[PDB]
Amino acid sequence: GPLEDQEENTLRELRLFLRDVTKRLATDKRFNIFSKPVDIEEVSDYLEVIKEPMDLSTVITKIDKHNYLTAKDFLKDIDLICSNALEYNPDKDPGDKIIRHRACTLKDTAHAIIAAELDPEFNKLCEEIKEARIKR
Ligand SMILES: Cc1cncc(-c2cnc(N[C@@H]3CCNC[C@H]3OCC3CCS(=O)(=O)CC3)c3[nH]c(=O)c(C)cc23)c1
Repeated sequence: GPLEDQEENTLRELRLFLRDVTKRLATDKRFNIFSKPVDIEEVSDYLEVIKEPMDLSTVITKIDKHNYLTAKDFLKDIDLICSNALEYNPDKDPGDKIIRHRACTLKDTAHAIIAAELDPEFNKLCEEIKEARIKR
């Protein structure tokens, strides 16, 4: 009915918005290491250290599978990408500092894009849609 139709429109443009944001992050060359899942040959112990891996391609997949009801849930997976890089790469060799700084840069960039371009009242409507669906 009308309620369900208005709900789907809201989420449709949320997905269009998040899909545009995720594309702007993957094409940024600084974040290329986060745009695809890791190759285990490069990091054979990665799945023993990182219990919940995440990347930008997987984020796109979850956008299309309708897994995100809010922009905050989208940012939780961006934050997961960053905290995983901080957990797997310790503050030691010079290469470690590079990827750790790129991870925090990726996290700050994504939060700043959402904060500048997402209407707060559109966002609150998404938050209300999610809470209604979780408890119904
Ligand atoms: C081309 C490629 C494909 N798949 C995985 C790697 C890789 C390889 N090594 C890692 N950690 C090591 C652990 C020991 N200290 C050096 C770190 O690599 C630093 C290097 C900096 C330049 S980079 O292009 O960002 C790849 C990481 C990684 N640490 C990671 O958190 C990730 C996501 C990847 C990674 C590279």
